[PDB]
Amino acid sequence: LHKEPATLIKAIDGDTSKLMYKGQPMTFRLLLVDTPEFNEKYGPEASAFTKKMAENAKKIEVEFDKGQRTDKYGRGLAYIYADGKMVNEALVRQGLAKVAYVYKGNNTHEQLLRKAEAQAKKEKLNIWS
Ligand SMILES: Cc1cn([C@H]2C[C@H](OP(=O)(O)O)[C@@H](COP(=O)(O)O)O2)c(=O)[nH]c1=O
Ligand SMILES: [Ca+2]
Repeated sequence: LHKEPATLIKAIDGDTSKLMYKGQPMTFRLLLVDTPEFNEKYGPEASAFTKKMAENAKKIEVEFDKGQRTDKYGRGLAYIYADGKMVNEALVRQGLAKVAYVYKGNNTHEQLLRKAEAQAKKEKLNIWS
């Protein structure tokens, strides 16, 4: 997999953000994770965490997996990095997302994220509390 450039346009919620990619606006949905909706418990915390991580980053990068790059809603599906730190992983490690939506052929970082979820759960963090 390869990291490609993007810039933040606007935060949206815990697991979606609006980025400019190849000079086009796109909503990106983070691969392999599920955050609570804003209206749900920890939903506000997950939105805040993703907004802060993206807005503070000097460098945002998109990394597509091997399989589908856009979902049925036209959202880009990717791993998103902020100054080299994967936002998908960081949410799960903090207990602000669960590993979820693991489809065959877009699951390169599944085991990395499951390890982070196990550690968040052992710490009883947030969703696991
Ligand atoms: C994360 C992800 C979601 N989706 C679709 C599945 C779900 O369909 P439904 O909308 O029919 O439930 C929806 C979940 O996204 P959200 O969690 O953003 O709502 O996004 C994919 O198709 N591929 C993916 O990799
Ligand atoms: Ca969600």
